[PDB]
Amino acid sequence: GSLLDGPYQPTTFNPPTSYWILLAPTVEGVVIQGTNNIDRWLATILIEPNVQTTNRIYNLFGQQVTLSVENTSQTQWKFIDVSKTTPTGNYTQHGPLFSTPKLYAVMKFSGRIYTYNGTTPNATTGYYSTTNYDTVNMTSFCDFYIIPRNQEEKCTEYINHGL
Ligand SMILES: CO[C@]1(C(=O)O)C[C@H](O)[C@@H](NC(=O)CO)[C@H]([C@H](O)[C@H](O)CO)O1
Ligand code: NA
Repeated sequence: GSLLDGPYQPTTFNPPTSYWILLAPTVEGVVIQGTNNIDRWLATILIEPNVQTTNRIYNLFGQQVTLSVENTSQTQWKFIDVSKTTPTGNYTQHGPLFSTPKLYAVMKFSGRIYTYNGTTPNATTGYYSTTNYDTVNMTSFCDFYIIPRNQEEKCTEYINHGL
């Protein structure tokens, strides 16, 4: 794919703005985490199908965090954005994406971190307003690709329909 740079291996990096980071995880757990080290700690976790409400432990920024999660779906995996605004506070859950292809994407743009949400094949975007957004450093725990924003409809197509 001429619009799909990669695959790249799990790494810690400061993504450039206006680029979608297309994530291709395999198992349940932490997909990606990122922070500005001031007032936003954001991660995305992945939940396999058929998970009744339960406490699960996730390794987030080097510590054990217990979260109450669920995936009702039988056919779709669930991405959940988790976010805290202070180093010592609680994570809250936002912008879930129920996904058949098992693909996710994040982007730093216009004061925000954008992710996908909703239900494939009709997924939309949401965002998290982030102080000094372009400073956000990210660790991907899975293989990933890069797509420019000017080709967002293509990133959206990948999110909805897979590679
Ligand atoms: C308070 O405003 C916002 C934000 O502009 O950040 C609005 C945004 O739509 C929302 N996104 C979503 O819920 C999902 O995409 C986001 C979020 O709830 C918080 O940032 C989490 O701390 O809050
Ligand atoms: Na999301």
